[PDB]
Amino acid sequence: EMEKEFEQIDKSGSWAAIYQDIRHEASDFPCRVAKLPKNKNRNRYRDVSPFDHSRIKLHQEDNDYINASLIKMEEAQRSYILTQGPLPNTCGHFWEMVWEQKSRGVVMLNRVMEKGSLKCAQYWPQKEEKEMIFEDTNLKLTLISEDIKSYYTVRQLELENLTTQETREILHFHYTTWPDFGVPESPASFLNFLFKVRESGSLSPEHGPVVVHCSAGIGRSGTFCLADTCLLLMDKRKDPSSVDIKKVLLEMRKFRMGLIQTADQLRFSYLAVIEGAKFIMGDSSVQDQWKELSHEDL
Ligand code: VO4
Repeated sequence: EMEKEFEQIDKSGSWAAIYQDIRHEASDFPCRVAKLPKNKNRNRYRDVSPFDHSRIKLHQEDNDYINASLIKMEEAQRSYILTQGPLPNTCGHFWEMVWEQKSRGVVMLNRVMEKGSLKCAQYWPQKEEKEMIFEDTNLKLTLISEDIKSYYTVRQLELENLTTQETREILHFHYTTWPDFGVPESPASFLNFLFKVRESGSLSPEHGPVVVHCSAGIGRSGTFCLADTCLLLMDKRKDPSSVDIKKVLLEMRKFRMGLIQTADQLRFSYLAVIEGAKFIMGDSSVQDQWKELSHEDL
């Protein structure tokens, strides 16, 4: 079980060592395209790139590069696109990717400003009456409605392909209290947010892969994706003990480097999966406990 293992690691204080072992074992694949000179201004961080084999290619002839990876969890049968926070020059690419990949959901785990520094472009409209138009990729984006909670906000956006004039609803889930290189305030508030995304249909197989990002797209994004997949695996078999959290993380790291950035984030993942297992194993009421414990109201 995760619990037994969690307490063994906890009792000896081996999280840093456990986490370092994962770093050491992680896949190392080429990122030749991300490192091309022409793509320099398309990367937010020098040391965070998508592998060539799993990168999302934009469907344009000019330059198909974007810092984004497709994480295809074969056994869990769920896919995620993890990407960096868009730069001022890549917002059009970001939405082009959303359109071409047929995504319904965008999960954002960072704030535009964190620790006094700018971490992400303002890539979506904050006012209904001020829609955005990305001239390079011929897309229009409109804020349709906003539901503001205490530590997250849900937005309904309308994305229009100006070329074909067809439109789509995009759901934007914005977690506003998850510090960079940090952990959520609680398993409860994190799980409450995760289940809000799930309940929107954004994670369903009839849609393209959900887009998950923070600033770099590996730490908080990794943490979010890891928990979700572990709970999905457990759900499929109704067998908590069949899930090897570290193996899953390692499987995810075949598709994008550096997923989960700290030992504490790893520790949190265990917590979130362990708490979430109560819901998966038949205690439907625990979801309401999370909502309360999370204090989303206000
Ligand atoms: O902006 V993230 O450092 O949690 O990859």
